[PDB]
Amino acid sequence: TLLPKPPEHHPHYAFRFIDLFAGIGGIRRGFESIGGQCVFTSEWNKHAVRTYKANHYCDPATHHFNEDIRDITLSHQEGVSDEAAAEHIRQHIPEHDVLLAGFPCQPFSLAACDTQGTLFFDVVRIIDARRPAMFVLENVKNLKSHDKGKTFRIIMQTLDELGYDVADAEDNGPDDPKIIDGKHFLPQHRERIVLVGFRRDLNLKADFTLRDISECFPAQRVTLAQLLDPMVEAKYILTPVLWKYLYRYAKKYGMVYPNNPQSVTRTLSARYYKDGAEILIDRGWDMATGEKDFDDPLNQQHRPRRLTPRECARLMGFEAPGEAKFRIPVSDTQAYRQFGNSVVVPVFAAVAKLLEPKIKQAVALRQE
Repeated sequence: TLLPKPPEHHPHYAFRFIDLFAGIGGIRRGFESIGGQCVFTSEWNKHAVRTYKANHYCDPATHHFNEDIRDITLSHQEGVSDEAAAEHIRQHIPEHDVLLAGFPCQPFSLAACDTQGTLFFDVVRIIDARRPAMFVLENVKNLKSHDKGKTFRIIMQTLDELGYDVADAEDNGPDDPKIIDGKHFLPQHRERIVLVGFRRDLNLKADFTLRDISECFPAQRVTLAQLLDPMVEAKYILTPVLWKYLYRYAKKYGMVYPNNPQSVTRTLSARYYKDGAEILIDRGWDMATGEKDFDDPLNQQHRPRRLTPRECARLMGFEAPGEAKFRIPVSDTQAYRQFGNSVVVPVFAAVAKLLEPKIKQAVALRQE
């Protein structure tokens, strides 16, 4: 069928990992690519879960799903001590070598109790309960400046107190290696912060730094044009009414010209579903004629278009140039939301590459 298929090295895997707030599998794809086995996944969005399952091999004998992480950590339940919560977590989440989480950005309004009331607390409770050798957390580019630096400070203190060393923890200047831009791999602007932790007692970090991420860049970055399909359906062209709205608005959208091989799109946002405004593909519009007379019949044959879901899946790294392997079982609007909420896959394939030898050390340590 169209059911996802196991990798070549199945049923023998190099390491085990879990996948928290997984969305549609972005971080997971990097780690699979070095032989990892996902043994647990957590994601609240049902449409996202649908896409995830159509695209990743999930054997119910060695893997399971959770929707609401609190049902496992019991963080919304009083009278449950830390140790009983920990024991309950271990019933649902198996031992793993690497923990992956894209938690969202929340203030610690209640300020390991400074973090209560946020998903980060659920993440930290799971880390305590299962002591993975390594973790990788993913978050907004401006984590350091959020809520006047309170949020980042608390996050870094809590990670340190768990007994983890975070990669490049002491470099928080304007050059922070923790901030990684997807634009070095794919033609889209997209900075995110990446927190890679190593359990201190394994003494694994050694000389690891994210500065080395540059060694993973492609010699030649694929251009935007190469990510585009030849014929696109008519529905992706903007309606007369929306184009004029957007165009007037900009006089008191981000256009991309694909014939310019250097062009880099704006971030594909969660907002993208609304109109496509941030990334419009030019189709021969003549700016002089539009300013001369906006409804000109020939010029009106050349309104810009939206990206298609297939083109979003390429721009995030879920799908190769010229290919159509990524199954999109949701409406266009649902696909735009999910792509605008993911991480850029090759960013995390690269982080996984820099980790692969460490993870091997870690597996070998515990196999003793």
